Amino acid sequence: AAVILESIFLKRSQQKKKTSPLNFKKRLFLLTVHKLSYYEYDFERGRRGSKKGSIDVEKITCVETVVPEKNPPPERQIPEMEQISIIERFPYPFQVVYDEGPLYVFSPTEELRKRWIHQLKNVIRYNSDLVQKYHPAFWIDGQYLCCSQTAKNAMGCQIL
Ligand SMILES: *[C@H]1C(=O)Nc2ccc(Br)cc21
Ligand SMILES: [Mg+2]
Ligand SMILES: [Zn+2]
Repeated sequence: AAVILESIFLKRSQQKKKTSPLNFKKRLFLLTVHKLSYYEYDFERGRRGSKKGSIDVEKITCVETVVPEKNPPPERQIPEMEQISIIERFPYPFQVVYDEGPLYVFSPTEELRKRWIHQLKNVIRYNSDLVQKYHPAFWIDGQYLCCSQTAKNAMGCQIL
């Protein structure tokens, strides 16, 4: 359908097991009123490559910022040459909460994260399962850092 937003983000992959070590992938994200989709970006030709996956907008319960990592690697650190840094540095995380727990996405800028959150909140406005609570920190190594709850589906420890 009609593309609301199109961006290059760093995403934290869903793992085989919660113990398994984290993997981050650079992908192009597409937002429509029906889907949040992601692709392997074709840099050379300047196009979206292969679709890797999608989340139905109706399945989204929450969209918020996430408290940043205590000590991120350079790829997720605050930058400097604008065209370059907007595709190399991804310091601003946000979460897309759905059926299969939270999806963690890293924006190159604060402004782009704000645009994505603003638009994602609007496309989810008429959803049923919209939660009023959320986890401000990341689920990492079998637990959320903000409340120590050990279930990805656990109810939010903070009111939004
Ligand atoms: C990233 C991943 O590992 N799995 C998944 C599913 C849907 C989206 Br939009 C993104 C990701
Ligand atoms: Mg560089
Ligand atoms: Zn929490």
